[PDB]
Amino acid sequence: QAEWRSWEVNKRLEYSLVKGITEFIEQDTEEARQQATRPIEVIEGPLMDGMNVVGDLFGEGKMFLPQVVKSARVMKQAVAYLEPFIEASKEQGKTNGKMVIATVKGDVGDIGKNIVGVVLQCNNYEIVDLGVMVPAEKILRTAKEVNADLIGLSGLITPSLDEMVNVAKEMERQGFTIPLLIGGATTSKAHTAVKIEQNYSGPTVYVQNASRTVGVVAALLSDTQRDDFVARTRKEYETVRIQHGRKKPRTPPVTLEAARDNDFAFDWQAYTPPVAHRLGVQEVEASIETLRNYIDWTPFFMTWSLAGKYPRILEDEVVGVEAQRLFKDANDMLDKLSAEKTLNPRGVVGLFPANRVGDDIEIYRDETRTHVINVSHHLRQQTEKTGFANYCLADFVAPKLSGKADYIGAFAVTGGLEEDALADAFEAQHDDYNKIMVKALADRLAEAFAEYLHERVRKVYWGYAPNENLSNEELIRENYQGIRPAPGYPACPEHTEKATIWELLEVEKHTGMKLTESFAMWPGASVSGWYFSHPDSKYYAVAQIQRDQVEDYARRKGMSVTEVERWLAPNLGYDAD
Ligand code: B12
Repeated sequence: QAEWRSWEVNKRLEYSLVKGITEFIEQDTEEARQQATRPIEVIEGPLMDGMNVVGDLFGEGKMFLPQVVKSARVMKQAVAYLEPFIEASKEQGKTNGKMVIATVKGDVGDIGKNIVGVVLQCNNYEIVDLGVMVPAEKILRTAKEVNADLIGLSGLITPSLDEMVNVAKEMERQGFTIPLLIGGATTSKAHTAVKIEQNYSGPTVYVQNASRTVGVVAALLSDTQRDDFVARTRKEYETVRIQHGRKKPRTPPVTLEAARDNDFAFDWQAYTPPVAHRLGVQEVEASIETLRNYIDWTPFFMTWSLAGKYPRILEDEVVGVEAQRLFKDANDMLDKLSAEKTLNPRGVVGLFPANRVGDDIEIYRDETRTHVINVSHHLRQQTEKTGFANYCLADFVAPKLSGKADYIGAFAVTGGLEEDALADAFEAQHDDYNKIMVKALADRLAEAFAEYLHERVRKVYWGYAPNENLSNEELIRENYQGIRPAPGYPACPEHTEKATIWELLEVEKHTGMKLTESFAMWPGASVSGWYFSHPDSKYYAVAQIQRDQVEDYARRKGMSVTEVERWLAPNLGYDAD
């Protein structure tokens, strides 16, 4: 009764490590301890060798992320046993290097940084994760104290880009010398070479994914390829730098007043917006069982680095089988979470009477539309357009002057407040696998709540599409009437606008959701936005706007021209200043 459970205790570890088995991992690492001269030996011995096998099958394309991080669980759960033994010992082993990783200040994204983290650990590297929303002061202070070999920053939203710039400028002022690694959603080879590097004398390198990271950190910590690398990189960032400064034959921008004039052309007198069936703010609720169906799995696989749209991905050649397994692993947790009620999604919805006024939407106390209680600000496209209107989300709402009764909604949902706790429980058991899963699922559940809610709105709450019966795939295709733009996307860049959503719906109190200094939401698995009904509305990108609109927007927002320039950095069609 065994078979594999009968080879050399070292052939067992190295094996269980690859296959990712954890039910003999305790006694297998123990027996290999008593049989070793000193604790640390089991590390560079069976464990080390085993991991290499993973890195190998990884490159050939046999193993994928899911397994790698699943093997990491073994690697870690093993060491976790060798803590006292490896500690109460003499020389306690070496590493390929130590790195301080952190999600920049004001940002809450971390799954990606987690992936990059574990991967680097599966390559015998020390990683001190400083978590999220970490000030550059802490990052550096820590890099100093722990004497890290390099610093790595991660970001998801726009505010983050500037924050990384800060850290660069800081490391430069504090006379740092180690290389600065930058990554995450918003980070791009472009921005990392036109708005960051020129701030730090040390080597600043951008990296697209966890995989390539090991490559970069390799040379960067190599007494050989280091110079050659940085040199090629510096000269490489210079090229992309001048290329993003050739000012190609673009279309001449237009004045703010010129744009507004070419606003959405629509006969409002002949049109009568659908009246809101249920005005006011309500707290909505849906179980995991209710939202699963509304989950869009394609993104989920992307989080585990398995390309291919779902479900076509399941029958894929190269990564089909693993995709199948991950999905199954995923759903089993959802079944658990749904049963035990350990993760409960929450949300608040609200419909209000409104009307358009310029590039803004006026929210009123009641239907008498005599008292403005809030104002949704929006920007407008400022490129010379012909035959097409200079799009603005506000245009899709009947203007005060048209005397037409129009409306606007707002929402805020989450996969559950417990997201953070559930993950911590895993970190505690050195289970990064399930830790990454719960967060990935929390997110899939948040977005699902979003889809579900928007439906319940069109159908019930706002009730303009009662006879709507679209399929999950059609929902993914957005094949319904009306949009639900969310502050952050190109349709509405201004992030600080989520404040108005919090104020209006009283998010904090109905869901427990909050906003941070950088206007980030917590829990991370969170979605908030508006609800337009107009059948001609779309997610038109604001694009590059000019100085005149910034000043004007600044006046309506009651913010400093400098402030809005920070928040709308990515859309500054003029000299960023
Ligand atoms: C999952 C996701 C979410 C989640 C939560 C994320 C979280 N908080 O963990 C949900 C659905 C809940 C969500 C919400 C929001 N989202 Co969102 N989201 C995504 C999405 C669909 C997928 C990509 C993804 O995030 N990948 C998994 C991650 C975390 O991996 P990664 O970051 O890409 O990491 C890889 C590398 O970059 C690298 N890496 C990571 N860090 C580091 C560090 C170092 C040092 C190194 C070398 C490498 C490295 O390794 C990874 C490879 O393994 C994208 C679309 C897209 N395709 O870009 C938008 C996107 C990132 N989201 C966006 C925005 C607009 C929002 C919201 C503001 C919307 C709202 N509701 O109001 C909020 C976020 C605020 C909040 N919650 O606090 C934008 C950002 C635009 C911007 N503003 O600059 C995007 C690009 C969408 C768009 N088209 O505009 N989102």
